[PDB]
Amino acid sequence: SNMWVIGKNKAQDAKAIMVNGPQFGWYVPAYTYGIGLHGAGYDVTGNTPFAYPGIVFGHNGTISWGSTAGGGDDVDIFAEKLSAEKPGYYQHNGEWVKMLSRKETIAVKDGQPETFTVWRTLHGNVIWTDTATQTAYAKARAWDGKEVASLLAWTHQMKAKNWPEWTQQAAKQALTINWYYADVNGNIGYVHTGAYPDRQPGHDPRLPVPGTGKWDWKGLLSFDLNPKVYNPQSGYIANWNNSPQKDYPASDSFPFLWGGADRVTEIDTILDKQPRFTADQAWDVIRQTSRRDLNLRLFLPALKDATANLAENDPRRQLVDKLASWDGENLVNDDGKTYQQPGSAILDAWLTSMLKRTVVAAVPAPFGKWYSASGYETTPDGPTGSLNISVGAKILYEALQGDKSPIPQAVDLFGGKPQQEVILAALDDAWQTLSKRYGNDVDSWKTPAMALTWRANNFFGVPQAAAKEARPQAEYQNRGTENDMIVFSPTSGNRPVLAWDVVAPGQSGFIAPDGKKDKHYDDQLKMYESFGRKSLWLTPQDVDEHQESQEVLQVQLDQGEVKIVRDEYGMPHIYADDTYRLFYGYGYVVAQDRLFQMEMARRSTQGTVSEVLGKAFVSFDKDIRQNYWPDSIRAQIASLSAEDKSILQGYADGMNAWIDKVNASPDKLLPQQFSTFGFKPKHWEPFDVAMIFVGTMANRWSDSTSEIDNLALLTALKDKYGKQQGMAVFNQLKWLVNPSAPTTIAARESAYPLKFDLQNTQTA
Ligand SMILES: [Ca+2]
Repeated sequence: SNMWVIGKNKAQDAKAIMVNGPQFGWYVPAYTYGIGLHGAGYDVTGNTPFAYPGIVFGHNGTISWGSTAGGGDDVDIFAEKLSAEKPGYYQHNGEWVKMLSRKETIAVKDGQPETFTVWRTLHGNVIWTDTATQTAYAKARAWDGKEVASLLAWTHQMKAKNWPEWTQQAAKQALTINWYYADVNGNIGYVHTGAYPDRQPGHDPRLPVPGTGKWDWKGLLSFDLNPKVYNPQSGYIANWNNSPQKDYPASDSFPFLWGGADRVTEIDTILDKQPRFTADQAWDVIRQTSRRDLNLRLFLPALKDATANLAENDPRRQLVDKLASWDGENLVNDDGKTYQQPGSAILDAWLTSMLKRTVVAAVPAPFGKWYSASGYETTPDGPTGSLNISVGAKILYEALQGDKSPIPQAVDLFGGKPQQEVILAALDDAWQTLSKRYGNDVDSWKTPAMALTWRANNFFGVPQAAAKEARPQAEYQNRGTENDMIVFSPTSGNRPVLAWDVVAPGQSGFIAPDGKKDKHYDDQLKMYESFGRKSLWLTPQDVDEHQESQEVLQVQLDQGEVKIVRDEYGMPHIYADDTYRLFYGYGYVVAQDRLFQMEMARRSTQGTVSEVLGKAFVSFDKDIRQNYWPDSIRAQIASLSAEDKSILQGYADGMNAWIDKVNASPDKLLPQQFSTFGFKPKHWEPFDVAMIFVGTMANRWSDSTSEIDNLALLTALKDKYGKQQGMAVFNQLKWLVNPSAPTTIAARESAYPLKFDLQNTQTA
């Protein structure tokens, strides 16, 4: 997910420009949903994942906002001490506390039900039980009990009109998410939002902690500690899942690192090269970064050095010369199947061999395979997500920097041999594999282009469309699933704010019972591929001028009225006078456009897919039910103010108003996929609505930990290198902080004050 916010001092013909490209993968129907809300204090336009009541990507005429995943460490694992004689009890503060438990049965269409029990302790749900050590590992999220509040903070921030008002909602968003701000006066800002634990001294957040009491969190850190910047000296805020600020620690996941090698530098390079950007140039950064090879910039200096004494007759030299004449941009040939230059295939083969010889060799099996990927891994279907610098490559980059790197190399990744020797040896392996395939002349190689697929299964692996709806795209583009731009105070024109977005394949996922696709089923698919965009309307004049349909709806609760106006791309605009009615119109239009997708997202987020699709989804259903506690979500809803509750209730009731019309005349209104898969849509509740957010936002982007795997790795590293050196190798592969990491907030602005204790920890 990427973002670039350009302020007053860096914007040309405008006061501020915001460009967001969140990366969620490619699906049909679209991952995000375009929506306009007007009334009850709301006047907002934009698009949002899974049609959440809160619009994640948008603006309100005064401020614009967006987000990328935060990548912080908000999840810790508590190793609970089990009892030999007491089943279902654990030790906390000298006593034997009983575990909460709940029994679940997964109903299976044409199959056998599957029963199991989910366990929960004061730390969280139990994710794993090791009988040998009598340990139950419990997952503690700093945001547990704040799921519904995080959804409502995203909804209320839509009404903010300045920095203090917006940061007040940013403080109530408990998930690890980067939030961005821009306004009509040219002010830009950034907050790395979330609830983060206040840990005991010597708590290494990369490894599990005993859950007996001595290591329980002292509570949560204050919002004052969260990295934030307002109008940075640089005049821009750029992010591509990189570090928010100097000394700020990343998530404990072993593949996730923030080091000297970071893809955000690709955006920083473009933004620093010129002093001012127009709206069209800011948007063009998408085209540029989408085609950028991320490894050329990192390894070309070492490759030129290793082949400096070679003449042009040497094949290893011919490979580096081909890389040295390349601009790093990948373009597809007229055939639609191959790249114009072979550089990425050369870097892929070289990196794969380099990693086998360096990082993979140093790490004992079966942990070596964790650092073997080159970052180019793809199938004929194309990459399912973004392309990044791999974890192995990030560690290899530190070793290549050597002296320049702040990471102590506790083990020489080059195993005694000089690095030039290893670099030429990997180049020879790359030459051998690539010449066997394309012949001995590098100038004639037509290497395969990465393709893209708009998947008919959601990110969970569950159908959200018939398989036949999957669409191919010849060019893979390392860009957002959607891209949106907001331009504040443009010098040209009679509008104080301009916005655009692209929601492909289209605004609608509706396919009629006879197979007829809606007019807005795929009318944005070609616009996406060609880096085009469509206008986002906010004012009633713009909405009414570009309208295509207009209808009134009578809310079933109070016979009140809601006006729905759809634009030329099918994007609905809701007009209502109270909170309940507003969200009722929203849920109603979601049910008209994305019923089959939302119903499948509902079953995916609650683990009820097998009920309608069969035994294939049983392990998926079980794992979803094991990863949440329904009573906590229901308690969070039950304790909402009447205003916050009307948002969820209105939305659910609005969906039910359309579902009833659908079930009254299925032969004309039932989405075709309900007939293809053999079931009917049913009513939604505020629970269902909250669980779409929890299951697809909190669980997908804010629930990442690999502490148990980290412990297994550290245990093997101590076995190989000894207790002392093994821990120092762990600090070289999975460092807590790396000061050379490119950061969204400049070091000049501020740094993370919280320093961590290395000596004496839970691993002593
Ligand atoms: Ca952690």
